[PDB]
Amino acid sequence: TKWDYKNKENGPHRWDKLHKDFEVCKSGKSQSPINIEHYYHTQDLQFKYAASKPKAVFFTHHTLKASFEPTNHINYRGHDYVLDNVHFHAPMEFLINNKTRPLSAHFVHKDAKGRLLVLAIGFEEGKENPNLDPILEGIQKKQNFKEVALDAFLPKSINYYHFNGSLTAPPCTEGVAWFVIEEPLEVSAKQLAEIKKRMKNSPNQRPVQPDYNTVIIKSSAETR
Amino acid sequence: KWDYKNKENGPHRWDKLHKDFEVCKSGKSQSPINIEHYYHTQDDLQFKYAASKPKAVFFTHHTLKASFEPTNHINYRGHDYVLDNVHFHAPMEFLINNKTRPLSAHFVHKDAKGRLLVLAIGFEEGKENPNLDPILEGKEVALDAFLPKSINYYHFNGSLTAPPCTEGVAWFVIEEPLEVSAKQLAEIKKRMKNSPNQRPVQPDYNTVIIKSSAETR
Ligand SMILES: [Cl-]
Ligand SMILES: [Cl-]
Ligand SMILES: [Zn+2]
Ligand SMILES: [Zn+2]
Repeated sequence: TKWDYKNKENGPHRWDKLHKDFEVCKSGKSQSPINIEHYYHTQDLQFKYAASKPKAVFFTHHTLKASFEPTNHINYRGHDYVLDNVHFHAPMEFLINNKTRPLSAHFVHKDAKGRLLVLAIGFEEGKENPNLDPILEGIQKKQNFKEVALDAFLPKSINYYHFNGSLTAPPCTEGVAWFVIEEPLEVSAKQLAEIKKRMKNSPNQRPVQPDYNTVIIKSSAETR
Repeated sequence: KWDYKNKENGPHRWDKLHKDFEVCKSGKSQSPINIEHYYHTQDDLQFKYAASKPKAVFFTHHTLKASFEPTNHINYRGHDYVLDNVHFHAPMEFLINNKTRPLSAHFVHKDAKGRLLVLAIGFEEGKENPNLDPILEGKEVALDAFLPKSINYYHFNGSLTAPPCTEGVAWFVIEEPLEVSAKQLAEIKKRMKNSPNQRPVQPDYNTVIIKSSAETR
């Protein structure tokens, strides 16, 4: 009974069935991901990202993950959150106005209390991405892992939909603070393809979930 | 049987009372909460309210409740939630920027998908309020008159404030208080048996709250 995104006995349709920890995958009223169609415009969020060497780059639970030493942070409303990892989904899991991207990255953060702030940004096919370099190369070796350009990773000025949701994979824990960033980065078709290859050419995209009038704001901030 | 006392059958122990109530503890979007940080917007709510005779006016589970035939609605984002009842709380369960009110009413709605939309308004002891009377003596209720013409509200995602504490509830909490007379305040509260039915503020996992304005009529 190991969960996956395959439409068989162990898919998303049935995560709630595989363990009793996963019940909130079906019973939960703030589940991710969803379609960002309806939101509110408006006017808080501070980025402390230094280029860092991963403490490890690996395949786990259908995703490609880079973990970090807790030297990086996000500050949202005085509360502080440290970057734990960056992992990937193909295709992108959240949908902005029913538009799909081929890939997205998730910058998971935690506070000392374990509350999560997750940061989602999407990828489209095109220009080669410098910043992917140490991850594609870091995954081939357990290495003195080369640094990732975190401060340079996502746009300086950014527009996002902030809302509360859940983890997008079991155990689908809610209370998660989602910041989904409208502007996609580009990725080489080769770059994209080996990422897909390295996630075992098998998509790790949870289906959009029942939305119970989720209150979404669209806003702006600066990430440098 | 659940209560609001600081003893053994209370809010800090509601989940323990049944398995269905376990979300009361484990939930990550429980209500009430204190409305302190919020976004501002300049962008959707249509009231189809009518003076309506109550199908029943009764006390259930610590509250004063008036139920209705499914003839009143609220339109939100192209869906229509129908009104089932209004009930009261003393004191007011939700807080706005830390301010407290002696009483509140909740207007409970359901859509086609069963999704909840609940409206809360605060009261302040002042002038005799006409709209309470049809309830208090129990008369049609002037739903059309009950709420201010123009409202500033807070909107967010929470839950029922009483067992089973279900989530996915679309709260609209109106800043502008209505008035109530002390003769109304005593009588209504004593119909509530001088047991304050106000659930304590729950943990707040960074609830995304918007401030907006609307016309109720
Ligand atoms: Cl995503
Ligand atoms: Cl209230
Ligand atoms: Zn993810
Ligand atoms: Zn209530």
